[PDB]
Amino acid sequence: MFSTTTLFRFVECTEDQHALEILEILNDAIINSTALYDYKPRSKESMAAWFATKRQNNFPIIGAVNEVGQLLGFASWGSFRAFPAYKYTVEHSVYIHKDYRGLGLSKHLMNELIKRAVESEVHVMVGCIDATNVASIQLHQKLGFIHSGTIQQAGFKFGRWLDAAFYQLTLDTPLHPQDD
Amino acid sequence: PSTTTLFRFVECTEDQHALEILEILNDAIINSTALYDYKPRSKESMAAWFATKRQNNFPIIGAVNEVGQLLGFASWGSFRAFPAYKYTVEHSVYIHKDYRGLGLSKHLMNELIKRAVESEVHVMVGCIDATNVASIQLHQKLGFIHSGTIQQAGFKFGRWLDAAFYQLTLDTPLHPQDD
Amino acid sequence: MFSPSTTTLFRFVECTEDQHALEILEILNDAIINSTALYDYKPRSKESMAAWFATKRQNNFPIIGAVNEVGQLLGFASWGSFRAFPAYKYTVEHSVYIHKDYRGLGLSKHLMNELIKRAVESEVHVMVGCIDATNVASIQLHQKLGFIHSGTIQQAGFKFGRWLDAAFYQLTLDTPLHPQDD
Amino acid sequence: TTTLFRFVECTEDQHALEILEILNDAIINSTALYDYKPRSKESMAAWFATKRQNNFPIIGAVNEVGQLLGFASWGSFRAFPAYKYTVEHSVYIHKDYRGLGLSKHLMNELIKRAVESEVHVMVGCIDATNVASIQLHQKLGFIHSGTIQQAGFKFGRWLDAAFYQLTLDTPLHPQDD
Amino acid sequence: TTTLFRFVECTEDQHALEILEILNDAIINSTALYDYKPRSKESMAAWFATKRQNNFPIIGAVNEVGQLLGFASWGSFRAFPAYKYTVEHSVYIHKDYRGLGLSKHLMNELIKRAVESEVHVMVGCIDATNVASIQLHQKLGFIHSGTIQQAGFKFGRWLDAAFYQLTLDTPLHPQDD
Amino acid sequence: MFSTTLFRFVECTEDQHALEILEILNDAIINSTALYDYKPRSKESMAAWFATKRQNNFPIIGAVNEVGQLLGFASWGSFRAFPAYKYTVEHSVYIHKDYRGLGLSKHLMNELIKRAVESEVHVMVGCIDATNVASIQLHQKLGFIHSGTIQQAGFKFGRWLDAAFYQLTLDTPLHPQDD
Ligand code: NA
Ligand code: NA
Repeated sequence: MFSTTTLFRFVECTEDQHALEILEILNDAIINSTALYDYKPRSKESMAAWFATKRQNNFPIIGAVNEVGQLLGFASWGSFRAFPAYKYTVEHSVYIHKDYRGLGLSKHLMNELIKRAVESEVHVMVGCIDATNVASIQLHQKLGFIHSGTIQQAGFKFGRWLDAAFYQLTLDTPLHPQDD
Repeated sequence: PSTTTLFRFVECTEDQHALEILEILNDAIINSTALYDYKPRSKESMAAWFATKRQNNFPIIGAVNEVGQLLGFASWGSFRAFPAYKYTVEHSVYIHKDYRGLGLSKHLMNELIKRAVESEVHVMVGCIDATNVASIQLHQKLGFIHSGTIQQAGFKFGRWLDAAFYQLTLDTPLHPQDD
Repeated sequence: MFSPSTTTLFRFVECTEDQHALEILEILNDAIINSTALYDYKPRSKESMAAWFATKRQNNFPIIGAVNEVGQLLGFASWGSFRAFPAYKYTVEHSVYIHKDYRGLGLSKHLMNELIKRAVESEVHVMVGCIDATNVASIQLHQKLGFIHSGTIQQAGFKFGRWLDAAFYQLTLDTPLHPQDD
Repeated sequence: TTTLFRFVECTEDQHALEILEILNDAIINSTALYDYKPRSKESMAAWFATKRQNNFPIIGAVNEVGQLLGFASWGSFRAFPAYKYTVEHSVYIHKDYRGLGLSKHLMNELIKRAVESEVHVMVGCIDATNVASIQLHQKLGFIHSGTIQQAGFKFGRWLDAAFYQLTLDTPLHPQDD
Repeated sequence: TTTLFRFVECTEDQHALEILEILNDAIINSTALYDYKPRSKESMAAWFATKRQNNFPIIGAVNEVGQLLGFASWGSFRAFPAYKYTVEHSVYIHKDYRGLGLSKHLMNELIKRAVESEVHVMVGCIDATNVASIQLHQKLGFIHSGTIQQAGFKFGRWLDAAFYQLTLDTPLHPQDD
Repeated sequence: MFSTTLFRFVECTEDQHALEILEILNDAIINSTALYDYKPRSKESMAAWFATKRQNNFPIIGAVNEVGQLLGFASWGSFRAFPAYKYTVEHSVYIHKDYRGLGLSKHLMNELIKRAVESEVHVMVGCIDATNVASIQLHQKLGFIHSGTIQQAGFKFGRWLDAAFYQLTLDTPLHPQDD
């Protein structure tokens, strides 16, 4: 032969179904990581706006759930820079539940988001990563992201300066890009 | 040269400069990649622009001639909208089309950098079209470092644009603190 | 539009002894040697220029300079006592010198405009300029700024082997609002 | 009654006192001096010193007793080398002796001294409202060069400083320094 | 050539107006008095009354005709019983009779009155820059006790109040009160 | 630690301290060359003394112990009574007989000098028996300079006394003027 077995299935996350689990995941990230550039845990109210922005913008929120429907992680994107000519560029994020790490869920979610990007005629995906976060950088390089550069000491967290490394993936889409 | 042109620094205000500023931005938008807008700004749109700067104490430093004509201005705003980026600003300088090539950009940047030191900013970031030799050379002269470039991040005038990020790290703040 | 070939860009600065003594010294001596604009015969020393700075500091006399994009002193304007007696407290005598390479560009007028603004803030009542009566360009400049011819002391000066007429031009300000004896 | 006048060459030791009293009266009572406050016995020392260092003359008129009825003097008009042939003069007559024509006699003496001292222009500075001194100067050959209006402020009012000038035939051979 | 004078004992009835004129002149024109504003006949009544009721002398110098040329007096230096043998003196000379040696004559006579009156110390308080008065006091044997720098303010400036003292052989038998 | 005399400053008033002050003063009159009176002062006279202080707004700073007893006071008055002495005061400080050599004079002097600065005083003058080395040293530590000494100006206990004058010149007033 060759404990337990866990299912992961991709779903479109909805405010009704996952607001609470998503808030929980984001807050762990806020508290114990240089991932999110928040200090204070987000509120229930804040989460409501988060969903509304993704809805208005048709930003995907792709979740991975187990057999019980418990959210194991999600991946999403939003605007990278809020100016009109950045229309074909998004910034992605992926967050895994503190109980389901080191199983490769980040990679599987990222691949599903990359497929969705191609489908949505995205040209560039940008990831902003703490420059010391070796594991995340490595995951992004495995997916074909390339180091675009690093803004030194752009962030301040846990009482110290942090470097924001940017990693980008350029897709064959859109075939026919146009000005607004 | 037969002429003199005076410049002196003033704080730009809405009631005083909204129109001159609007005309400068619209020119930048229609004619160049200095703004990643496609379509000109409305006078209405310029009300929130000013309001946002007032309520964040973002400075707007202008250069005016002997007559008080706005020759150009420089400002900054949020670089990335998350609390931990609170010491990083994104700045821009725009020079009126009749006064380009005189070194105003540099003088306005030097004043904006002094204000940045005074406002406890840690990093100023300029986002430039990576083919804009003049702007790049301005930032290099000023001591900026090329942090990186997002290739084909923008699209305007029917082509892919590379967004370059140039940064200047200051000695301030002496006492950063989480919020 | 404009260009570095069609226009000199310049800004105002407050002249200091540390930053501007040498340039100021060179501008003065040029005027001393080549014109009737200063009533000296021999060039001024560096030492003499140090006292000059001292007088203006002690008295809160402004020294307003014009500087090109590159940092070169294009010229300066200043004032001092007109006559050395207490009841002349509200009267100053001003002067403006333009660097030899930058004459004819309207620098004098800019500096004068800025100096006059400073006078209004300093509660000056009268600014007096003392000009060689043959100096058409300087007179015209003073007239365009609203100075009026107060009179002329004929053959008051002697330079380059000839008698010079000293014309006086004055500008009367609305300040001070509350003039008082000492 | 009678009264003798006789020209002398004033000095600190002999006249500082009588000169101080005349000046102080002029200061408190008129616009002939643009001082607000009386002068010292101290302040007077420098006044004489400057005269001596530059050989500026001080011509007094004294009577039988030997008392100073008045005096006339000159000094620098403008402190730059190119004004070396221009002096500024003043004449002060004691208050009891005014209206006798003393200033006229003192001035005429000072003019003669100026011719002898290679002076080219004597400038008198005068309150533009002082009809009498204006007329005296006109009688003596001075012309109204000009007036700086409201150049002074004293007794709560603006003063007009008038400049009257007398151009001499001397020096025959002026020369730059 | 000399000007004859004689000493009189001044009184309010006889000399008030002449003394007021001399003081007011000193007040307006100099620092010999630390008053700003002139005095009046009414101001004087109390001045004379204070000297009468304390038997402070007022010594006058009077010309051949009987006109007051100057006067000297003393009063309390500091108002505490322990200072009973110390007086502060002053001498004022009419403005037309200065430089004749009068303040010296008057001081000498005052000094003699002080001996006769059992005074032990005479103090003169003078502007530390009044050279002539400093010299008069030195000639008389006064020594410079010291100076209160910037003790006064007049004519828009700080004044130094110098204290000159002369110590006498009297009183032979001083006694606490 | 401590088991010491502990005290506070009060603004003395005729009502509260007339009695204690008159007693402090009489002790000094009788036993020292510090006050230049021969005889004890009357209670009637004290009322007049206070009146003057009130009339002129001359300070009377007091030092009181826990119980509430007056341990000493400092004050000032006219130095010489002529208008042009308007910016000069003569100060005095007396310490109760049982509390001397404890530093009260220094504390009271510091407090008085503060008051002089708030009051636009230019010169404080102290008149001291020239043999009073202790007081002179105290005044010197506070920045007083010896202005001079009038020999045998005083008479007390059957002997001639030298009166020393010490002055402290202040930066105030900023804009002095003739009356
Ligand atoms: Na951009
Ligand atoms: Na004058």
